[PDB]
Amino acid sequence: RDHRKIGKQLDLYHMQEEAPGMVFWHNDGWTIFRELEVFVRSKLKEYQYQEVKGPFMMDRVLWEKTGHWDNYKDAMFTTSSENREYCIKPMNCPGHVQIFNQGLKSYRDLPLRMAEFGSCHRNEPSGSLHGLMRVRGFTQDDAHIFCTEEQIRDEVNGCIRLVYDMYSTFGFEKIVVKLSTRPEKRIGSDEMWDRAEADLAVALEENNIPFEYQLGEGAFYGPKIEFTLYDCLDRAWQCGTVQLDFSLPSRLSASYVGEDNERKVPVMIHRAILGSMERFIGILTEEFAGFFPTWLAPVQVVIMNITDSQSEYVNELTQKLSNAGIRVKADLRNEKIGFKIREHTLRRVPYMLVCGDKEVESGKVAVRTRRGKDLGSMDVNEVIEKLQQEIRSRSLKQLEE
Amino acid sequence: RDHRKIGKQLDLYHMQEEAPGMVFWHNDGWTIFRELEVFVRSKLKEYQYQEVKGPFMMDRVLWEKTGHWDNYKDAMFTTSSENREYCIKPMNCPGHVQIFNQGLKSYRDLPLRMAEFGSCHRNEPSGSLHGLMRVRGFTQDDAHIFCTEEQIRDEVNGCIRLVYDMYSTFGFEKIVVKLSTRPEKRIGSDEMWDRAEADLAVALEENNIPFEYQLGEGAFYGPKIEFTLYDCLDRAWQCGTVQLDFSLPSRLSASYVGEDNERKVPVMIHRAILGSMERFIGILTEEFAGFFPTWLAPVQVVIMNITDSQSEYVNELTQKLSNAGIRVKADLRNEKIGFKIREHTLRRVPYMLVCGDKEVESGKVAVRTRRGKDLGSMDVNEVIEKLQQEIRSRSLKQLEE
RNA sequence: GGCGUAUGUGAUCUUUCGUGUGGGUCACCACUGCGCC
RNA sequence: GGCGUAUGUGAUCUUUCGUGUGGGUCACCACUGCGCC
Ligand SMILES: C[C@@H](O)[C@H](N)C(=O)NS(=O)(=O)OC[C@H]1O[C@@H](n2cnc3c(N)ncnc32)[C@H](O)[C@@H]1O
Ligand SMILES: C[C@@H](O)[C@H](N)C(=O)NS(=O)(=O)OC[C@H]1O[C@@H](n2cnc3c(N)ncnc32)[C@H](O)[C@@H]1O
Ligand SMILES: [Zn+2]
Ligand SMILES: [Zn+2]
Repeated sequence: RDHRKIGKQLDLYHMQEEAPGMVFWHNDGWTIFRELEVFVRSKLKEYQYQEVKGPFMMDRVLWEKTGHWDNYKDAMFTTSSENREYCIKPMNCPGHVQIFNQGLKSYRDLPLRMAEFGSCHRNEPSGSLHGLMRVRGFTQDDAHIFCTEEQIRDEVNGCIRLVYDMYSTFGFEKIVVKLSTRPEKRIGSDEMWDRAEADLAVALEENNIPFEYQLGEGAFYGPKIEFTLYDCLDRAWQCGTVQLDFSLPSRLSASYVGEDNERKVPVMIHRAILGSMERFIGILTEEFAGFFPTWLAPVQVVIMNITDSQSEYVNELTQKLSNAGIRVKADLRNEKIGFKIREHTLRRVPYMLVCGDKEVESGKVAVRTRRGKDLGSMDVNEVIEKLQQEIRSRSLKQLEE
Repeated sequence: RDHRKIGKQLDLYHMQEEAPGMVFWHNDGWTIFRELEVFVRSKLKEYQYQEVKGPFMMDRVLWEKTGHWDNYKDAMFTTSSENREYCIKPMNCPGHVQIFNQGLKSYRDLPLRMAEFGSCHRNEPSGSLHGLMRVRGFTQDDAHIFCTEEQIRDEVNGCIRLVYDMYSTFGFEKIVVKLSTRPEKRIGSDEMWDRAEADLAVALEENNIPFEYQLGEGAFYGPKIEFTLYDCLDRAWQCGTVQLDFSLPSRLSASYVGEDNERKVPVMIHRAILGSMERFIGILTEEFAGFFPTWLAPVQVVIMNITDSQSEYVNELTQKLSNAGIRVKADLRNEKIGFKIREHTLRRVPYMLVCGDKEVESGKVAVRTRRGKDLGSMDVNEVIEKLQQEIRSRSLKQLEE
């Protein structure tokens, strides 16, 4: 179904009018959000990315330089103190550059992979807003790569590979590529865009990724490979993206030293795998439709007693499981077990554990997937070791399926 | 020494003028920042707190209601779209209340512990700024507790206890308490503040915490227990804090159902243990003075070869250790081992591993604390198991000290 | 936007009941769905 | 704010050297410290 509903459904979040296009991440939604971060971190570790964090706003003067002010100022939010006037960051590109500029960087510091779960803000037109897909305030999972241009290849490829290798974890079928070309208001010489565009295209076809030119689209600062995923109504949504920047690195004057002990402006690659935390979450919801894989489930397990007897043996287990590091909860409520199983199933809990008198003098637990498949009572540790296995591997399929 | 120095020193971060009072968290500082979160999360799990996340800004109209607009508007930042005009959040109190208002809450939903690593912004006077201690843009580790007033006690105590039990991890000696009373521009009836103040005080003395009234201080919305830690120049700095709110919950009209099936406005307790991520970090730096405990160390280990030979056996180990989940790095650079040991020691790496020909045909590693104590070569797994031990327990003392 | 409902939400009496909501009373519309203006 | 330096940063030749910086050349002031205006 529609994420917006499943969201209200599973208490993943909510939104209010006094905060248009601003998400009020509820506890459970958060968990998903958060759990995604840990995932990203994980994938990035291999490729050795640096995780930074930039200012929530900088001086308007800065953006004037980058170009944002002259071709984006309409989507930019702004405040100011007695001091100057600042823009709330739309992207984290400028920021990263600043951090890059501290000190003298040699070619040997390249390629420089700097990532950040950067919180952005954009004055998206009232009309264009939509659930977690198109919001005024989101969180990119981007990074920017500083590198020589011989590095551009391997560098871009690594990105691509990362997008697929990562999306694959969610088992996405529809992944269509687009290659947006020099937009109306760009900032580099055609000569630059020529190379930039070529480079990207070459990359695609060099990995045999089929695509179409998004002609007239793309960063005001460079060509842009777009990875689009689709939703409930098979509507296209841009999620991942790899952009080749030739201006900015110079505009904010960054540079490194070659062996020729010479000043060289680095090349800068923009890129976000999931794209935007809220948007990508929206898609996951859309896909699985409330059936987030065990690892990504707000609540992973539910242990319930049949009568007010085994209620202690339930607290017992919910405990052992909580230490096991499993998002578990106990439904000891005074209700018919049938009810419990109901509520939680439309709640989507990957696993439900029934504890009746029978199981108490067994140390066993009546296991049952949300899908309904009664997995039959089984050893405690057993369920744990197995759940952990399923979570640890962020596997999509549950036990016995 | 002064954090501001140690910071520039260990590349923990930097600041620029176009972004006054806004931190540019560099990779290694971030690590510390981040590692603190994981710590907070941890301590909060026990007490079962919900981790949400609110809007980076809401409608001015909202704050007019809470009171912020009429007695804080000066420290508040503001932007706006065609739509309305918003204030950048100073606190996350309002937000949390919004999230609390979704649905009908019964008394049984209480006490409601809602936490968030809420990113705040305040127009602190140019003059009052100072390193990480007093910034325009920081990250509170607060939460807000919704509860009946019989719960106020146990609730506040739980906070107190949390502050100590947590601070104790860092071995803080100077922890002085203050109890700020109804400020100039408050928002509740004296009658309310009377109770509010009393309550807090009772709490303190009930736990035998010595203190002094900060008369005239305290939230425009309630009394305020202050936990002050001291820095390099033994200057007082407010870190932890527990505030008893009696207005806001009603101002934003929140309520729960008693058994009397009746509408009751909840009592709300504000509270931040570390206080502010940046500030507390500042203090840690000041204290340890660049000697962050193993668990908190931007880099925990460094493995270096003596000659270009054992260089592979180094990549070897740095690997095994990286999988061990230890922030480790290899200094294979073409330099005298003595140099390496130097640089990294003033860099503060908790541990340095020398790998010479001798150790290559031993599988052993020449271990040596940053303090200098040569721990003598020892088994690899051995060092690992031991380091993990030290990290897992966030112990302050290193191996053999 | 307003009003009213309920297989909605909450309180509550009864029920103690083995796997998609047991029975009743009261409250409210904040969530969900349905009506009316 | 500007200028100049180096036990500062970078490049580089030499050095391969066992635990707080080996020797030289060049570059620059972005980091750190020191000077001058
Ligand atoms: C990739 C970054 O380094 C680059 N600076 C950048 O900002 N790229 S972007 O502007 O093309 O956006 C990256 C991704 O953010 C997400 N995103 C962009 N705008 C929004 C929005 N309004 N709401 C939600 N997600 C968004 C999309 O997944 C998009 O692919
Ligand atoms: C505790 C919260 O629920 C409450 N809303 C609140 O805002 N408390 S506060 O305003 O007293 O600040 C809490 C803590 O934030 C930190 N803090 C406040 N202002 C700043 C600042 N300008 N820079 C750095 N840290 C700050 C301090 O550690 C302070 O104790
Ligand atoms: Zn970018
Ligand atoms: Zn608060």
